[PDB]
Order: sequence, then structure tokens, then C-alpha cells
Amino acid sequence: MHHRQEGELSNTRLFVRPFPLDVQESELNEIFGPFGPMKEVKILNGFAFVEFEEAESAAKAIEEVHGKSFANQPLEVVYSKLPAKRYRITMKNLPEGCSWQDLKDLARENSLETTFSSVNTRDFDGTGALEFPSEEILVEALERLNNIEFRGSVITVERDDNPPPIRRS
RNA sequence: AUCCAGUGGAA
Repeated sequence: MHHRQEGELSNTRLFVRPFPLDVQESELNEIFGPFGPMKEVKILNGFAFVEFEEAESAAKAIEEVHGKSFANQPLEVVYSKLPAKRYRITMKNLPEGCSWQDLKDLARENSLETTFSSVNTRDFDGTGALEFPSEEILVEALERLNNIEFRGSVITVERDDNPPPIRRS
């Protein structure tokens, strides 16, 4: 959730609400399936967001699904928040004194700011990754957040040419 | 009734 909204989406994401409970990507692929190639469906507790390759396939499905049922409940699909790409980079550090909370405070106390922070490692290696709202923060982070000496450790933030947004929940 | 897109403030 965020206070900044626009409601001027690319006409592709479709927000659903009146789910049963065990929907879990088992009937969206059937209802939204014949409507278009459907890039992805992100169902989660209390709602879902289907997405299409064309503004036409999305509008068509909403026009036909916002007035029927898949769970003995009246559906009322509407347009979702604005689909958007974001940036990410690979970072290295030390297996101590770190959590995604500290990399958020670290990044924001220099000049830049992270939209998300991670420390994906099984044995906790200190290494992780950082997210950015655009490339103009990535190309700066590798010069400002690079090797600044954090807690006596060292941040090796560098661009690995991040993949597209993570698929599904 | 109704908004997440790595379902996060130590998690």
C-alpha cells in the first residue's frame, strides 16, 4: 500500500476480490485463459491481480468477468495499481551486523534510497541485493553506496543486469 | 465493500 496513486494503468492488470479461499491459481487460468495470453496471475490472501499482453485482452476480460461468478460469489473486477519495472543490483558484505533494515538506513543516509532490501543467503553471508525505483539510482548507487565501509564491512553493490520483476507470489 | 506486485522494521 502507498498514498501515491494515479489510476491511469496501461489497461492490463485486473484486480479481483470476492475469492473462495483455495483459488490458488487454479481457475484464473481458466476464466482469464480464453480472454488472452495472460502474462501472469498473482493471487494472494483476499485478492488477485491478473495481467495481459494487450490492453484489449485485459479490458475484454474485465468487461466479461466484472459481472459473473467463479465461486458462487458475484465478481466485480476493476483496474489495478500501475504496473511498473524496477531496478536491482548484486551486493557483497560481511556475515555480521546486517539485515534488510540496516541496508535501508545505510542507503538513505548517503543520498539515494531503496524501495526494497534483501539478504538472500542460507548461512547468512552478509551479502544480499538492493532494489531501486529507476536506473538513475542504480548508476549512482555503484558510486556512492560502493565500498563506503559499512560497520567496518564493505558493500560491493554492482549491477548484474537484473531480471524482470519476480513471477507469482 | 477494494490493491500487490521480493505479501518485511530485526523478519
